[PDB]
Amino acid sequence: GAMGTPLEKLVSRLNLNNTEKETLTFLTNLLKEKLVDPNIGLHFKNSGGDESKIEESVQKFLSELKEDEIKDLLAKIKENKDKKEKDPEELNTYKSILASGFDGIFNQADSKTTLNKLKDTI
Repeated sequence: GAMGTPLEKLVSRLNLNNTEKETLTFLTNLLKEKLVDPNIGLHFKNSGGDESKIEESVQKFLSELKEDEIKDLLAKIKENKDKKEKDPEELNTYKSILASGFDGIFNQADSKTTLNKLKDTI
């Protein structure tokens, strides 16, 4: 598919640091990892099933949020990640839950309604 990660243009105006970007990268990469499973990307697969659909969704998701809520989200994911990455299997489940929650966006779900899922995972 055609895509050049357009979200990175607005990510720049959000002013994210290494701590934020790593979490965002982690998020996006776990999506491209778990959403390819119809059990996890139920909406993803049935909305398109394209890697770039993720690259669009994350963008449209965060675009309708607050800059400080993006920080809020990433900080939440980060700390959970960082405490669960101590255990690869535990982190794996976490990544799975994250993706299965973000998957809602592909079903015309609101960005905040889907955000609360991610920010309220652990």
